[PDB]
This record gives sequence, C-alpha cells and structure tokens, in this order.
Amino acid sequence: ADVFMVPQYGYLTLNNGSQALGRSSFYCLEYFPSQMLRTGNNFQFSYTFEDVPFHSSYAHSQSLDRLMNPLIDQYLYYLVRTQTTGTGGTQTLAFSQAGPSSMANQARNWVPGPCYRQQRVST
Amino acid sequence: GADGVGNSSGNWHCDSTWLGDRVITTSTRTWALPTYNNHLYKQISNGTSGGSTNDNTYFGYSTPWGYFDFNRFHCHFSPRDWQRLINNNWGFRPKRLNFKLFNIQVKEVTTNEGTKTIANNLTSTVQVFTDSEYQLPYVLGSAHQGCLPPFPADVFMVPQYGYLTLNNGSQALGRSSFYCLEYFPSQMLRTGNNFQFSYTFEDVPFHSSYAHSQSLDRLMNPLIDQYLYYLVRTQTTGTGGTQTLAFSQAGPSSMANQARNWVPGPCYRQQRVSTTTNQNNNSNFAWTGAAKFKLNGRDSLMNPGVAMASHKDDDDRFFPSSGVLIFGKQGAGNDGVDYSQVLITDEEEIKATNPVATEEYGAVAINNQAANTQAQTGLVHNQGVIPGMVWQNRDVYLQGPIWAKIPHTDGNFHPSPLMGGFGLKHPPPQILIKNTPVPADPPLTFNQAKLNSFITQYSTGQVSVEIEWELQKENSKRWNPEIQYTSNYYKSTNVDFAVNTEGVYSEPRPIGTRYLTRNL
Amino acid sequence: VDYSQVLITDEEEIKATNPVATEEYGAVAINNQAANTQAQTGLVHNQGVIPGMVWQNRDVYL
Amino acid sequence: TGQVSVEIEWELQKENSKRWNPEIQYTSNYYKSTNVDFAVNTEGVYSEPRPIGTRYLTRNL
Amino acid sequence: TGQVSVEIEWELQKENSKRWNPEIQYTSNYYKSTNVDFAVNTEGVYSEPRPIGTRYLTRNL
Amino acid sequence: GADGVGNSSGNWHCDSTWLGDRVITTSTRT
Amino acid sequence: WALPTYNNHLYKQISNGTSGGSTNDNTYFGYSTPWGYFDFNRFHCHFSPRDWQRLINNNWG
Amino acid sequence: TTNQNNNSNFAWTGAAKFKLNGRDSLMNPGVAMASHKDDDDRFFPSSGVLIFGKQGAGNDG
Ligand SMILES: Nc1ncnc2c1ncn2[C@H]1C[C@H](O)[C@@H](COP(=O)(O)O)O1
Ligand SMILES: [Cl-]
Ligand SMILES: [Cl-]
Ligand code: NA
Ligand code: NA
Repeated sequence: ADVFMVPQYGYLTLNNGSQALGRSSFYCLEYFPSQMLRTGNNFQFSYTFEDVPFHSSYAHSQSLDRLMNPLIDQYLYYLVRTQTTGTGGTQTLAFSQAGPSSMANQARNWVPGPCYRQQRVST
Repeated sequence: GADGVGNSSGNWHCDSTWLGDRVITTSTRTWALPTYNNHLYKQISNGTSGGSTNDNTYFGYSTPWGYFDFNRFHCHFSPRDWQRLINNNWGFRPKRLNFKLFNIQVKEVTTNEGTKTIANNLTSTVQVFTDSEYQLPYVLGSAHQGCLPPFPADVFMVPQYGYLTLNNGSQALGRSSFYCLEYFPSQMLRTGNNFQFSYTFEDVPFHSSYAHSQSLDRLMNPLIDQYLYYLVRTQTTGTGGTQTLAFSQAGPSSMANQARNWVPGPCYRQQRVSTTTNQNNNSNFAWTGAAKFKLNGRDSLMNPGVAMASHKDDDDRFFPSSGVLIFGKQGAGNDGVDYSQVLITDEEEIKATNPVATEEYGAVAINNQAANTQAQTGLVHNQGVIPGMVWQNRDVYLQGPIWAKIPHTDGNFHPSPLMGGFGLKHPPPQILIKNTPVPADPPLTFNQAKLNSFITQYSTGQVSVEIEWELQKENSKRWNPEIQYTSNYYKSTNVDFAVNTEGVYSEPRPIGTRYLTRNL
Repeated sequence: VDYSQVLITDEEEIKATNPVATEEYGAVAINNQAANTQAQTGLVHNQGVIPGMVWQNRDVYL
Repeated sequence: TGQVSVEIEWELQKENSKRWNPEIQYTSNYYKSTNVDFAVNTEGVYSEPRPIGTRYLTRNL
Repeated sequence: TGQVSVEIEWELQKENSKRWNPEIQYTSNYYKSTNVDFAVNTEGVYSEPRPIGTRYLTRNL
Repeated sequence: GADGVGNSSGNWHCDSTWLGDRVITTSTRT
Repeated sequence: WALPTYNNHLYKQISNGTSGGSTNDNTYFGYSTPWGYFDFNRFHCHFSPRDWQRLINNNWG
Repeated sequence: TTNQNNNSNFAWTGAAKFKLNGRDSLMNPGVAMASHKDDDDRFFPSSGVLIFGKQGAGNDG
C-alpha cells in the first residue's frame, strides 16, 4: 500500500582528503542512451541471474567436532602424556587411542572456518 | 534352483589384477554380527557433571544396527600390491566399486544349566540397506576401528552404528535430530539370499605418490644472475655508520636474497617433542602445550593439523605432539601404551614445499623504521593462505584412511581430508546391516506392551568389495636410480607382514606412498 | 537511538561450523619445547583460511 | 509519479530429511496482543516486529 | 512371527491463503532439554510427549 | 525359487514420499 | 512511486574535507546527479511475511 | 631520503622472510600490496617491489 520516494543517485571516486586525484572518474548520465516517456508510454525489460549457489536455509544438526561414532575407538593414537603420573615427574611418552569418552583428543578431517576477532558487548 | 538353503549364494573373490593404468582390487572377508543394544535405540549422553570435562560432552544415540566399513587402504591392497603401486606410479585414484553380501547364515544360541548350544534358524532374516541419499549421519572417515581386516584369513566383528547431535553439556537442543534406521526402505535376506550394489567415484584429483626433488626456494639456475636488484644495505660498511641505500642483483651465491614467484604453504604451529626422553622438558604438556581450535565454547585438539613437514633435516627424532598420524604396533594397548608399541608416521617428504611443523613460518615487520626508531620484526606461528602459495597434501598409508565425506557446507577450502585421502561430496554410501528381531513366545492374553523378550541369535557371512583404481604412470627422465620401498635382505626370526608363530598377521611399519620423485 | 528501538540479528545457528565471534580461534605453540625450556602457546585472534576448513555463509533476512 | 513492477522467479530446493522428530519452525505465537504481527497499527503504519532468519530446517553435516 | 506392511496414498489439498501475516505453526521449541521430543529415552522407549492437532493453518469463514 | 524356506518372502518398506498433492506413507513392523 | 526533481537538474561536485570537525577516515570525493534510481534489493519487497514463512519452513535452499 | 632512515643495517634483519626446511629465505617480492599511501611516494618496501637497474648499472652494491 505504501507510496515511496525514489532515491537520488550519486557516486564516489578516488580521493585524497577533500581533493580528487588524476585517476578519479566523472560520469555523466546523460551521455547514456536512455528511453523517454510521456504518459501512456511505458518502459520494461528482463534479466536472468547468472548461475549462483543456493542459499542455505538449513541449520546444521551436528557440530563439526562431533562428527564421529560414540561407540567406536579410533585406530590412531595421540600423545596423551609427556610426564609420568604421580611423584616421579620423569619425562615419558605415553600414547592412547582416542575413544568415545576422550572425544576432544581424537583426530578429525575437517576444521572450523576463519575468524577475525570481534569485541564482545552485553545487552 | 535360484535361491535355496543348500546353495552357495556367492563366491570368494580375493584377487588383484593390473592392466595398463587400471588396477583392480577384490577382497572377501568373513564377518559376524552380534545383536546390538538388545534390539534397542538408546539415548546416550556424557555430562558436564562428574569427572569428565566440558570438552568431552556429547549427545547422541546408539542404534541396534551394524555397519560395513572398508575405508582403509590395507583392505583392498596386499602389502606386495601396495609396493607395486607406490614404486611405479606418480598417482592413483578410485574409479568405481562393487559390494556384495552373501552366504548369510543366522544362528540361534540356547543356554540351559550352563549348557550352550548354537544351531540354525533358517526362517530368520537379516536387513541391509545403503544410505544412497546420505540422510544418515556420516560415521566413516572418523578413523574408527572395525574396517575389514588387513589379512584375508581373519574373521571380524561388525561395528555398531551410533551418531552425535548438537548438545549443550549432557542436554540436547531443539535443533538436534533423532534418526530411526527402520524408517528406511531396507532389503531383507534369508540364507540363500544375497545383497549387492555398485557405486562410481565422483571425479577426484590423483593422489600424489611422488616426492619433490627440488625445494621451493631452490627453483632457479645457479649460473645466472637475476635482472632484478634487492636492498642489500641500509648503512655504510665500516666505521662511518651513515645510512645509505645499496642495491645488488641476486646471484647464484646469494640465493636466499633473490626474488621468487611462489612461496611455501600455510602453517599452524605444532609443539615439538623428541623421541629421546631426556631432551624433553619435565612437564605434562601433552595437552597444555598442544595447539587447539575452540568451537562453540569447547576446545578440541588440532589433530592431525594442517599438512606440514614433521622435521627439518637430521631432526628425525622430532615429531609434532599432535601433527602426525600414529599407528599402534600389533597387540598394542588402547590406553597409555609405551612408545615402542606405536608407529609414528613421518611426513618429511613434503618438507620442500611445506613449512616445518615445529618452526615459525617466518617473520614480518612490526613497525615503520624511523630516524630514531629501530626496525622490528615478529615471528609468524600461525599463517593462513595467500596468493602464490603451493603445497602438498598429507600422505596415505597402507593402513591409512581412503576417503571422507566433505561436509555439506556453504563453503570450504582445498577439501582434502586432513587425515589424508580423497575428499568426496558423495562418497561410498554407508552400508547398514541388522539382525531382524525374532520374538520369544508372547504371553497368551493380549498386552499393549511392546515385546521385550527375543530369541538370542547372531549372523555370519562373507562380504566382497571390489574397487577399480586408475593409475598415472611415471614419466621421469631422472638418470639415476630412484628411492623405493624394499624389504631388507638381512635375516630375521619372523617375516615382514606375515603371520607369526601363533597366527597373528602384523604390520611392522606404516608404508607411505611417495618414493618416486618428480620435478617441481 | 536507544537499544529498545533496534533489532539485533543473531547468527548463532552457524556456531557448529563457524568460530564464535568473541573468542579466539584457538592456540598455537610459540616455541620449541626444551630440556630446560617450557612449552608455550599463544592465542589466535586473527585466523585466515587453510586447507580443510568448512564454514557457513551469513544469513539473509526478510 | 507512477507504478513500478518487479517480478522474480526463484528456484527452490526441497527438503530431503529423514529426521524422525519435529523440526523447529518459524511461527506466530497464539497468545493475544493488542496489535497483529506484521500488520498496520491503529494509525496505518505497517511494522516489522523482528528480523526473520532463513534457517529453521535442519540438515546433517 | 513376521513382518507386516501398510502403505497408504493420501490426497492433499494445498493452502490458498492471501493472509499477509505469518500463520501459526507446529514447532519444536529450541530451548535445551535432557531428552528429545518424540525420540527414545536413555532406555530405549519412544514416547509421544503431547497430542498433535491438525489445524494450525488458518482459513477464512 | 518362487517360494522356499531360505528365501525372503518380502522386504522392509518404511518410507514417506511427497509429490504434488499425493503423499505416500509406508510402514513395516515386526 | 514519486520522483522529486533532484539537484535542480544539476550535477554537483561533493566532497568532505579533512579540515573542520570531520576526521580523515570520513573524507570522500564524488558527485551528486539529477538522477533517481530504482532499488528492489531487499527480500521483503518480493516476499509477503507469510510467503517468507512458507519458503523458510519447507526448503533447504 | 637517507636522513629519515634509522642508522642501522637492517636490510636483512629488518626484512620479512619465510623459513623453509630450516633455511630462511627473503620474502621477495612478497604478496601484492600498495607500495605507499598517498604522498608517501619516497617510501618503498625493502623487499616488496621489483627493482630494475639503470643501464650500465653494476651488479653489486
Ligand atoms: N583430494 C581432494 N578431494 C577433493 N577436492 C580436492 C582434493 N584435492 C584438492 N581438491 C580441491 C582443490 C581445488 O579447490 C579443487 C581442484 O582444483 P585443482 O586446480 O585441480 O587443485 O579441488
Ligand atoms: Cl592395534
Ligand atoms: Cl643492467
Ligand atoms: Na549402549
Ligand atoms: Na547536493
């Protein structure tokens, strides 16, 4: 129902401060073949979107980390300890097969996406 | 007859055939299926509460179903075959496969007064079906045990299927999804009944069986000098110490200075650890030391990390704490096993194009040089991809993984499984099997309850996986003999990759893929 | 304008594959472990793309 | 002044999920209120009460 | 003992509404819980948490 | 053979399919 | 729609300077034209709230 | 300009580099980046641009 105002066109060019550079380009719309109308005159056209990937309307139901069966244990080992447990405190190499209980340790084929730190703020 | 009880419903095919590029592998093993979860879907969660940490929390379900996994190279390749493939090809990749289930036999076990007897239930059935539409959580590619045995003779147990869903602590979220296998059109079998299908691998890049014979840095002719200059000095030599700009053409002698078109691959710093006990610092830094990525407030270990050289030359003892695959020696214990039991793989072959795992990527200037201020530089421990980088993917081993399902995500980069292998969007479908519940006699008067009593039984049968691989022959004009995997002549009490005196096949070491050398 | 006027969108749906906005990506070792020297690790606040990553694009709204 | 017309053809991609339990979905709460969501108010001012996402349906990883 | 199979073909009648605002719809609440709605519990006992009606979509009189 | 003891005398169909108006339900229980 | 006359039928040079209160990061150089433009780049234009609902609640993309 | 630069031979120590196989090689000519922000024309990356000798120029120093 609402009736709206048409936005004004304007553009930006390379600038240093409040000055323009040699490169900066000035466009004149009138230098464009445009069609004219009088009432009882109409304009129209058609365009076809280049092929683009479907937007994802689906939210995952498995975390990237939790991609493996709980029941089974990986055939691969990880370094579980650099030092002997208890009083002795002498360096040793201990290896364990990542299991269901030790989920965090187990190896994965995929890792999380990229990130740029964003400052946190509370409502 | 077509399908009867006194009739082999399939044969044993265990052969490898080489013609031209195409090498065909065929394996057959004898499996046994136990009843799982008493024919019950069970909710399984690990809580925040109790000893367990927050990073090991999860929510999911354990199903009464078993699954067939062949995702390990040793299944389709004899050690001798792995040798032929590694020692003469610059690459290879899967093309198509063929699966078969047959000679299914279902046994019903009875126990009275400490007397146990196992006989046949012929009328009993076994359900099978393939997740051809990928509607079921993908188990495979998680390096889980339960794949066909390496040795053909061995008889193996079928892995139990179970999956994970979004969780907070020991709780599920609204999003988390519960799947019922029975809600899947599955085919049923009675002995003399057989199942089978075929799949064709989507096109994938040939794995690299070749190790570079030129470093990325050393890509230029020694004799010639570059037509380009570099800034060689900021200050006059000797006593004067007055700033000046001197430029030199990078030559053969000054190789490091000269400009290059390509730069090394990406790196995530990996803590270094030495096989020798004494060298290592006396702290349990296995976890605190190790690099990790934090997702959804939970820190998971970066295993096995991006592909990086295990060590710089002569640092053979060194390895990343989490940055390489590790394979247990046969008979090795699951928990807290000694170093001797484990086989730590080594990815040094790729050192030429990839960064060393334990060292910085390099250095970058931290500030603008000033008339008063001195130039500064900072180390790069974490380095992401940038234009001009080139790198090598992590190697696969005779007992490594083969493929992995690329997560259905909006985007990803160089989706080659980090544990090594071929990244497929539509990998070989998960094959699900289950013994059909056979109820114990019901009570005489109708009960609204669901039957909780069943005859105890398990099933057994042969399985056949046949895969057609496409090879990519070597074209090298290298004049000298190349390095190759061989078995040492010198005598020993046991033969490599054979059964021992007890009948226990054992894989003495991991076997890489890159022996043949190709130019950069 | 006051907070009440604004509608702050929420992209938590993608938390499963994407890093939390306010937290580090994770940690990397800063030095080689030594017989005398202790292992060290540093946080990753800025993390670029590397082989093996997967992620979700930002959502669109009505 | 004049009318303008934009017509767009969108291609959908149906759900294939075998999820057994009910999925989450955008709904308008039953509980009474003085104004209707996404309607004009007593003055004739359409208003968009909240942002509306796109991902409600769940798919596996 | 044996298996039984019932297959039924249902005929739908799509919605034609020109209602401008979002309609009410059956959804599963996001907020966390120890068990999932319409799933098996820790013991293997599927349970139907509530009755589920048929009328959510609204049509004129 | 057509009908024998060592032969599945039927399969498990538990699927739902939506095309146009027609929605097809299929259930199998033991 | 309604179209006002823009810039008195004039192309005008517009710049924001370093000088004065404005910072350096808000400096710019450009031009404002006597032309107007039609923009439909917002989802709500083509979708009724009810329609947005149907699309979100039943499609994976 | 000679005077502006700090009085040290930081040609190598200063410069960014990538370490491969235990050997540090200079990052020349680096990723593609702007040589200077406006009016910083005198400035250049120590190793971050191509350099061509004037004809008859000497190879060393
Ligand atoms: N193993 C494996 N599986 C799937 N996708 C892969 C694999 N290795 C590389 N890639 C990626 C890398 C590119 O994005 C693309 C092939 O392009 P190209 O120019 O040929 O590298 O596929
Ligand atoms: Cl083992
Ligand atoms: Cl010259
Ligand atoms: Na269990
Ligand atoms: Na103006």
